[PDB]
Amino acid sequence: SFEAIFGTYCNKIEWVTFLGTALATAAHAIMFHDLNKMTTGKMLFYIQ
Amino acid sequence: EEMFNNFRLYYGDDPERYNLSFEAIFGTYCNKIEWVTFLGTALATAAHAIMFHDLNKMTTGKMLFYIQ
Repeated sequence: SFEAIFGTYCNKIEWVTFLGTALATAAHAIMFHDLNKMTTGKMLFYIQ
Repeated sequence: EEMFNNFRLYYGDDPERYNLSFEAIFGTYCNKIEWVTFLGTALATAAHAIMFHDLNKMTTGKMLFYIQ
């Protein structure tokens, strides 16, 4: 005769995302694609 | 049906809000006691079985034998 012993997994969490938070109004989240390949990224500001 | 209900209810009818599962298997054993008949034993050829309905009227344990 054979019937095993059970245990309950849970799968209820909160599915928060960057764009559903209010920090995506602090920065616009640019998906680059070779950021592992990149050395540096600079902005140039020409200012009079 | 019992097996599909093990998959349906004993996993969880909703795969969300929980997931029922098992970890440890469980195999045990519950033997059935061997039916032994008195009247089907080798003991029964020592006996002459006679069964009554009730024993109230013919109570006195005299038994005559008219022996030729």
